[PDB]
Amino acid sequence: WKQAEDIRDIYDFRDVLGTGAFSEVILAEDKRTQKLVAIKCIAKSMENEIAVLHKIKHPNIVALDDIYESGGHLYLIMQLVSGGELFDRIVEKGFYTERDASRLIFQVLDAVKYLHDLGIVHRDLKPENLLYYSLDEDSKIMISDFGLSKMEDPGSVLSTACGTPGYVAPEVLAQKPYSKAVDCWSIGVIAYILLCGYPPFYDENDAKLFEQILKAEYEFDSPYWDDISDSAKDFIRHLMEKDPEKRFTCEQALQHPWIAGDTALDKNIHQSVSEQIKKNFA
Repeated sequence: WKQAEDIRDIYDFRDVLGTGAFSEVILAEDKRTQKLVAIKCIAKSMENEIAVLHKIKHPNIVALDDIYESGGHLYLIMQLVSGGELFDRIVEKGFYTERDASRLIFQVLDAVKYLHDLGIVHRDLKPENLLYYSLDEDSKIMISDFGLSKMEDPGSVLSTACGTPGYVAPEVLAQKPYSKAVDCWSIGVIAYILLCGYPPFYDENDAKLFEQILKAEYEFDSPYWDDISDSAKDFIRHLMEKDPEKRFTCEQALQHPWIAGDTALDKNIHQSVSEQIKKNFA
């Protein structure tokens, strides 16, 4: 729990890697070592969440290198993960399959399972928070940010609702409290997008959009889902279940054939998935 009188004396900042509610991840360089880092800045129990995060050690989760305090400000220095955004790198691929998506999901699931074993809920499981570790083709994906406890706060909840409503669970939208299920939902949503390239929830009208999410009203639309195995759909349905109790846990999703068996198809779906990714996430 390092102390700093001025955070600008340790790090020079560039720009936002991904804002949150009470939090802003900015890229920074360590003034006296020149190391590029991701800095989760927060200003206002939660320091226990952050403590535990500092002890988080997993290949698929960004290492929280250390934490800086500046009187009224905490700066979570995360390992900078510069392989690219999940969807960006899916687009860049040539050969993209369910197996790739399954291997991507397995990594997020295993990472989220880890967080859940340690009783930490992500809360902010979104593709912008899922980055490749390296620019390499085979690279592991990293959960690169965290939703801190003060995301459960109703102000943050509605901010989450107003941001990209598609990645947030039905319960969270219902102003019902966060749970480990919330993450699994988001893995389901990520899974869904990994296999078609578009949000499962996509109405032009906000009200209808929330209605879709709250009621988990999504479909595996043709043509996009035609070459996607029923196994993959089954997997998503059990993650993308409106009832958080009915929703699969990380373990249950990790034990699912599309993740643990050989049911993820080897059919190249890149052309369609990237075609849809570009059409949604520019």
